[PDB]
This record gives sequence, structure tokens and C-alpha cells, in this order.
Amino acid sequence: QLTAAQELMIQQLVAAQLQVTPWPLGADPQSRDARQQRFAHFTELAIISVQEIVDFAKQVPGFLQLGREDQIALLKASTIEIMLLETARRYNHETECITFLKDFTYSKDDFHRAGLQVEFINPIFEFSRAMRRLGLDDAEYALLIAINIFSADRPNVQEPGRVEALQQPYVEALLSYTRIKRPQDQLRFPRMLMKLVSLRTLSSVHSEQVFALRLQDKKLPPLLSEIWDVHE
Ligand SMILES: O=S(=O)(c1ccccc1)N(CC(F)(F)F)c1ccc(C(O)(C(F)(F)F)C(F)(F)F)cc1
Repeated sequence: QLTAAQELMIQQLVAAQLQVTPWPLGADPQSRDARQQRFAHFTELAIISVQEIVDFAKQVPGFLQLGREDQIALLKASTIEIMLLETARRYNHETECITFLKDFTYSKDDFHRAGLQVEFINPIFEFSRAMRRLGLDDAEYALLIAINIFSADRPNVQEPGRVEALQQPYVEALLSYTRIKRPQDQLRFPRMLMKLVSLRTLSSVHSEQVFALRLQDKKLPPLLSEIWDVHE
């Protein structure tokens, strides 16, 4: 059984988890102004997602207690990973679209029309598609978000032992939650760890998608820019 202390951390997380420039209508796909406006749209969707991800972290017990520079380094690393996680949650398997809202849905071709490469769009859609077979519930997603944020090995983490100590009760809760929910499915927890590793691959591919877009003269807005640009 889950201990009281685990049922409490899950509930806080779930409760905490409860808490634009228009697509260019009928513009040519080859059109450069249209490709810029599609990019700017996604960019603005993405800005609302870091906002909500930063507001969610502030509510994870311990996070605000951490070094200001560690907060930022933890948020820097995991933003794209958490966005990817959420995209998967919201994927419409009938329609083959990542949904942001409800009338805001995007196919592979939508992303291509914004100047993105198949090298990035294909693996994001495959990850979304493969997440349904895992059948995660609210609590499992939330636990996974919290463990993703408390990753001791991110670039520029100055207090990794503190970060790991904060992670452990969440990994431990997740383990026991999976054993309770699916006693017969002993591959479930390792599958969850496998997604974490996928997220680090897709975070890396996202980074080079951002770089290539710079070579096409497409610049991220300041807020996203400080998260994702490389510069020497
Ligand atoms: O799901 S996203 O976060 C997303 C962003 C905006 C609108 C809808 C969905 N996303 C796809 C992913 F699967 F990776 F999560 C996404 C994130 C970031 C980007 C970009 O960084 C930018 F600039 F558009 F925001 C880029 F296009 F450069 F890759 C594009 C798509």
C-alpha cells in the first residue's frame, strides 16, 4: 500500500497540476511571410507553456527552497521535456494531431509549414503515439513531472545531492504506485524510465532544430531564446 506520506505528495502534485498571433488563413505553404507567422504562432503557444511549467514548479515542495541558480538550471533542462510529456498527454490518436487547446490542433504538416524538419517532427509524433500504450494516469504524469524536474545531473546544477534527495521520495512513490495499480505489469516502471531517456534524446533534437532555424534566420523571442539558443 501507499504510505500516508506518499498519498500526500501525489495529491499536492495532482491539485497543483489542476492549478495569440493567428494562423495565416489560406496562405501558400511555400510562402515565407506565412512560414514566419506559423513559427511566431508556435512560439507564442510555447511561451504559455513555460509560464504554466514555471508556475507548477514553484508549487513542488522544496523547489523554492533551492538555490536560485539551481531553480533556473533545473527549469532550463526540463522545460522542453515537460512540454513534450504534456503534448503526449493531449495527443488525439484519431486525428493524428497534437492538441494545445481544443480548436488549436496541429498535424505533422502544420509543423512542416512553420519551417520545421521531419527529423524533429517525426520523433515528437512517435513519442506522443507511443505514450498511449503506457496508459499513464494523472498521478503518474504528475509524479513523472516532479522526478523530471529534480534531475541531479543537469548542466550547471550546483547542489546535486540536494536535488537527488528531493527526487528520491517521488521515484519511490511512483515505483509503489505502479506496483499497486498494475501488479502483473513488472515492465511498467522500466517503461517509465525509458520515456525519461527518450525525453533527453528529444530535448537534444529540439536544440538542433532551434539552431537550424537560426540558420534560416528564424529567431526565438527573448524568453524562449535564453532557454534554448546555444551561442559561444
Ligand atoms: O508541444 S510543443 O511544446 C508545442 C509548442 C507550441 C505549440 C504546440 C505545441 N512542441 C512540440 C513538442 F512535441 F516538442 F513538445 C514544440 C516546442 C518547441 C518548439 C520550438 O522551440 C518553437 F520555437 F516553436 F517554440 C521549435 F519550433 F523551435 F522547435 C516547437 C514545438
